[PDB]
Amino acid sequence: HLDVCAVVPAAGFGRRMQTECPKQYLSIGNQTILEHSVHALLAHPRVKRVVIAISPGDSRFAQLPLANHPQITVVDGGDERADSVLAGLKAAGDAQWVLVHDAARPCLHQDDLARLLALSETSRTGGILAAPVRDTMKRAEPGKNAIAHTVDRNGLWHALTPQFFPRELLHDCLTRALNEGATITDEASALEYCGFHPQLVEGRADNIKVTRPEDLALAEFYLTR
Amino acid sequence: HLDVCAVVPAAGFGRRMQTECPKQYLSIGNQTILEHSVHALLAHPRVKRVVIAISPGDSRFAQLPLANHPQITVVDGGDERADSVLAGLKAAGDAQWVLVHDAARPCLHQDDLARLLALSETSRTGGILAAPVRDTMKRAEPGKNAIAHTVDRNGLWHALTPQFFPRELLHDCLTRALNEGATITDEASALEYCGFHPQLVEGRADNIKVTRPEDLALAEFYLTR
Ligand SMILES: Nc1ccn([C@@H]2O[C@H](COP(=O)(O)OP(=O)(O)OP(=O)(O)O)[C@@H](O)[C@H]2O)c(=O)n1
Ligand SMILES: Nc1ccn([C@@H]2O[C@H](COP(=O)(O)OP(=O)(O)OP(=O)(O)O)[C@@H](O)[C@H]2O)c(=O)n1
Ligand SMILES: [Ca+2]
Ligand SMILES: [Ca+2]
Ligand SMILES: [Mg+2]
Ligand SMILES: [Mg+2]
Repeated sequence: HLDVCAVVPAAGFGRRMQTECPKQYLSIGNQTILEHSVHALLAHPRVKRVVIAISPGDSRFAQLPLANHPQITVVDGGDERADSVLAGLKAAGDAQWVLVHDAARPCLHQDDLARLLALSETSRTGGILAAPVRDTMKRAEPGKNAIAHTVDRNGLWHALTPQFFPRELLHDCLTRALNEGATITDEASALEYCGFHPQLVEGRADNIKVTRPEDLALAEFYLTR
Repeated sequence: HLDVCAVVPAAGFGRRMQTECPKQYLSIGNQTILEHSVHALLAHPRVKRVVIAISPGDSRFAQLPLANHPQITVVDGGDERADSVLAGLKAAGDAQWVLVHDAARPCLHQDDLARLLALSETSRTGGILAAPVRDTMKRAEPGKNAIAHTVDRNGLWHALTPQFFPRELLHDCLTRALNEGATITDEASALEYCGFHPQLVEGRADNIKVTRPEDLALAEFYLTR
């Protein structure tokens, strides 16, 4: 019952990084962002497998140690993140629960990961790591850079990953959301579309996603310095 | 017309920092957070004066170089931030426009500051530095840590400081908001309460507010390393 399979969508190109090299293959130390991410998942004993979805043609993955790891399986991802997650879910085996984690979030801590996994003993829907909103938030007027009003930040959260859900429920919700042309952001949004309400497990705010050039040095700082 | 007076509320105790020393008096390099903040404002030629509101009894301010600076005036702040800003606005002289900046945001860049000041030539309401929301945001169900739904991040912004407004309009709006018992967060929220819609001037996301222990090292990283 405690066996978990992780799915890491890593089929993007990181166009917002300026590098011709996909960001997940940029390094911090001498390990790639993808490796930092994958190894944080493999550190928890319950993670028995990790399925990494890569772009077809991606010739870099094969040159990493992950390519020959007994607990790692690679599959081709798709056009959008949701497509890549589905492809990963297809190779997840018989795992009852799945952990979906962005290849671009290398700063994941073990304590957050462990608290997220505890959801399988107390939830039938699952949940996500999330950080509470700290800044005062403003909603802009439609099409203009003028403030319409302040958005109550009480009960407002930044969605992070991993996101942990029963495997087949996630597969079904992503499948339905996509087929009905729903607007999908993260895995939780697919459950949301189908009427579910995933749990919010508070996590560290330094669990950042490397998206822009400056993020590389910040991620490096968070890992240590 | 181009003369600006800045007001820096610095009368808080930074209880969330764990230090008995008020956070604005913690140092980065050999300059206090308050000094980094104040000096960033004084770097722009239009800032002719800075009024710093401190807690009564605050015995630290007097020991800093700012205490004898010809362009700096100190006043006693109040119970809440809005009270301290009002006290500062009272000593702002005849300045037509005022810049309100948190003592705890030492990472302000000159380019953002200059773009914010340009509002006086194109607005009668003023505006604030703000950073666009990047993460997918979730709204929690009332009183529970379960996701109600995803909040559209399009047109959603993190409010930062400085916040720049015509002096007397700001004074009047803060005065009314407080008298009517409105919920005030930043200076823009006071204008909002009175029917105004301040401008959003996009600024750097590394313009952070030192609030928790870990923020000190992050602020130090952003300044340089
Ligand atoms: N078709 C896609 C698109 C994205 N991803 C993965 O989704 C995670 C994070 O999404 P994001 O950073 O938003 O996408 P990128 O394509 O990596 O970056 P950009 O949007 O700047 O091109 C990344 O690990 C990325 O590789 C994926 O597997 N398949
Ligand atoms: N009565 C108050 C409360 C706050 N501030 C100032 O408001 C700015 C930022 O607000 P915040 O960080 O939220 O308040 P602090 O009191 O400094 O910290 P804490 O809430 O953890 O006690 C700080 O520069 C702080 O000194 C102030 O001048 N007067
Ligand atoms: Ca392991
Ligand atoms: Ca000057
Ligand atoms: Mg993308
Ligand atoms: Mg406070």
